[PDB]
Amino acid sequence: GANRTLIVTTILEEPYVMYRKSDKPLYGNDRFEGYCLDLLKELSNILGFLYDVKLVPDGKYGAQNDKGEWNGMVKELIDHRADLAVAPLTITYVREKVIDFSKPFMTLGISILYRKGTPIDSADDLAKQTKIEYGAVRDGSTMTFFKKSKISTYEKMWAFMSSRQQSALVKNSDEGIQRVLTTDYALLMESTSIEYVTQRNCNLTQIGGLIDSKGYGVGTPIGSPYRDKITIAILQLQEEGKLHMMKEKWW
Amino acid sequence: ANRTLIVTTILEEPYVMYRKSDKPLYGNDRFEGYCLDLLKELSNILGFLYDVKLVPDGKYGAQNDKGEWNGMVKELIDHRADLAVAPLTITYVREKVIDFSKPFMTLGISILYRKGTPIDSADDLAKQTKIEYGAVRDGSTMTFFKKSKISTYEKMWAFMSSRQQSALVKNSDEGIQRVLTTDYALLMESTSIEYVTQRNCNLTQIGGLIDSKGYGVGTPIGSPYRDKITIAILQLQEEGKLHMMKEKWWRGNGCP
Ligand SMILES: N[C@@H](CCC(=O)O)C(=O)O
Ligand SMILES: N[C@@H](CCC(=O)O)C(=O)O
Repeated sequence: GANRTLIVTTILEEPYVMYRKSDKPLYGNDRFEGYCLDLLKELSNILGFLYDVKLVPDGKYGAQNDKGEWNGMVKELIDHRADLAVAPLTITYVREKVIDFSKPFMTLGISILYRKGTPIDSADDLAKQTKIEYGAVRDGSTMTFFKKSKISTYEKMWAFMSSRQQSALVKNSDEGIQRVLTTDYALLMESTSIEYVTQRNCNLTQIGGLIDSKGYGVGTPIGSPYRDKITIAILQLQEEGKLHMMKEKWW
Repeated sequence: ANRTLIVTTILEEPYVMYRKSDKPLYGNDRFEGYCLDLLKELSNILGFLYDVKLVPDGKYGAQNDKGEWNGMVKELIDHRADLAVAPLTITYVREKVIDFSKPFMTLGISILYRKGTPIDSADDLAKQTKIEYGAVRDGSTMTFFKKSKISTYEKMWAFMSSRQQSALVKNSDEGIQRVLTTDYALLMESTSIEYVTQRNCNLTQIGGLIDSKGYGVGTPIGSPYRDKITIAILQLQEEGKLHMMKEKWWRGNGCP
């Protein structure tokens, strides 16, 4: 019979996945544009699948509690409510306990999103002072990096972000960018995103360099044939310069 | 007193370069660049003096048919240097034989070529004939192509290695000159491409990155400075000092 349509879990994040503006209503995948949708169209054609894009209901990437229970897109994959997660989702060893990733299609690191023309030049500068609040998206890999760090400065930063985490952690990056613009708040954010945001907001900058180095990959349930298949299709797109043309379009 | 460490390195802009002077210079004062600043910062943290020695064959390091290494990799294996502080790519094949610190910079292989052509990818170079292409002989880019099992890259390796490897170049400066003066594209690491295209505005990076790797400080297996260098790199990172060094040596006016 015809191929079962894949369910693709994703999350709203500029410029990876965004709502298309329209006079008329938009249904299905047509609700959506961005780097990840173009990626998905390419993967969809090289491998030949139809797909349904579903936004993760809780709107989170995925972190685990102390009982080993996950949420976000990670959970959607574990529980087979999705075949693939195609989003700016960080490949990490922790998540590899429970899901698979394709090889990476983009590389990145954690850095700071803050405002231009300040004394603040680094992580040490942020941790040491008081007036500027800082944190990360709740239940994403940046928050998890700090929560697990044994590095003395980052441990202090997690204590602060964790010492009332209701003021410091943000539900999403967009919520995150507002505090930046509005309050004295510095947002711990992935460099790919920081790049995009500052080309589009001229009061905003990256601060310091990368504090780590990671990749985004396509997520699958553990053992899925689509993992190796998507690794192969991503290599093809690298060969074709097609991922590069994708990045130039959206950034 | 503490033995002065021997540091193997290689000329490569802007990591390690001869400082300009009207007199000839000696010892460490000969050199400047990102890697010399990194070394100043490492030596303070760990408490050593160092002696900078350019790798005698001017190669980074690759293994021949007989399993024999050359380059800075060989200097380390043979214990002719304590440390390699250079833009030295951390690879699985080198990790079989020397150790590395955590990376201090990340990069990926890409393509340096002239601005204004239709070439936009490795596929486009690999399919055609008119434009010659290759990499620095006995460096990790050459090795990546040499060992690739990916069809496009195997073809590219067959080509750049044909006619007695005439498409390869001895060093990056020779490759950049080759790009500038003939119809030639250089397979080069992105950090280096970024430096070069700001200073040669008729050149550009083609396609994106075709792999993802790091530079790290190389030491012999077992070295009792390896983990201490990693701890220092970590400190430099949190303090923002790596980023400040990168700005010092890369940043300037974008192309008109
Ligand atoms: N890419 C991150 C989301 C954003 C962040 O945590 O900074 C993840 O997969 O969790
Ligand atoms: N960084 C490379 C040299 C440059 C190149 O191979 O493109 C190495 O460690 O061999």
